[PDB]
Amino acid sequence: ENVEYDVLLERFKKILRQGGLKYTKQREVLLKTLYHSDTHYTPESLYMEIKQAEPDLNVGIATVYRTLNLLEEAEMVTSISKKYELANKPHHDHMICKNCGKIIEFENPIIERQQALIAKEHGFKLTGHLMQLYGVCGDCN
Amino acid sequence: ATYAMLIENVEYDVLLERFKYTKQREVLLKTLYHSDTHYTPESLYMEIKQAEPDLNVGIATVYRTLNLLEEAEMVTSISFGSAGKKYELANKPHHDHMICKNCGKIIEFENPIIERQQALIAKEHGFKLTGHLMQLYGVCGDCNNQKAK
Ligand SMILES: [Cl-]
Ligand SMILES: [Zn+2]
Ligand SMILES: [Zn+2]
Ligand SMILES: [Zn+2]
Ligand SMILES: [Zn+2]
Repeated sequence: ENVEYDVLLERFKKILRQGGLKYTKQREVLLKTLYHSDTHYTPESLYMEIKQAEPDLNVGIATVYRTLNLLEEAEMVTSISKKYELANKPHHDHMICKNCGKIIEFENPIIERQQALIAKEHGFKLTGHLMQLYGVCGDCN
Repeated sequence: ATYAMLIENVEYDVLLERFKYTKQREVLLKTLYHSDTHYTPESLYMEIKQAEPDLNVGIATVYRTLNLLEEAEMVTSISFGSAGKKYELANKPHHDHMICKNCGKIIEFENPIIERQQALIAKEHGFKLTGHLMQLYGVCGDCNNQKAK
């Protein structure tokens, strides 16, 4: 499965709940619609796309408006202005000891460059990634 | 580079979700994942007995669990000890994947330079590397500047 999405969803559900907006089916469609697309939305266009694709949601423009606002304040979305898209914050990678749970955070520039080469080579624009290494530390063996 | 640092262990999260009961069933799976050893049903019992007496997992629950966590695939049983079969979590090698977040197109890959770098990173920090996960996310050449397809 797409791990990036599950992390985005968890984080979305958390922002809603913390901000005291309900987590509903309408909001989940809304997050999916922003994740799976490559274009920027106004509240008006995001509402139309959702209304058009899932008519039985009875999505209203106010939920869309208020969610976008909550997401912007949480830095989950960026705004070009109106016009929004999910933020892609750069991040590091992790190595996890299977025994004691010690974690090493790292970023290896040679690996980062190869990932961009793999993407270029198959015509992908590279947008995100996840890397974890699992092992046993020196102390645990 | 290395950095001072809440992170989820994805291969574990997945293992647990595949396993899907009780607090006893959980401690067993956790014991197998967190140990750098091959257990017999007996050694596994004694280990949970040393560490979680209060939960009293019977030897029957141990055999039953291992059997069930076997006629699935989740554990491998190759080799013997005096006390019985030795068991290991299945740890198959795998390739890496790039996924288009629009059309779901999946490209499988394995780049030897990255795999050797991962070996170096483990070595530099004194770790023995036993597994890894690498997913790349992006927009394939067919999904540029488009909505959910
Ligand atoms: Cl007790
Ligand atoms: Zn990375
Ligand atoms: Zn350790
Ligand atoms: Zn790999
Ligand atoms: Zn695509």
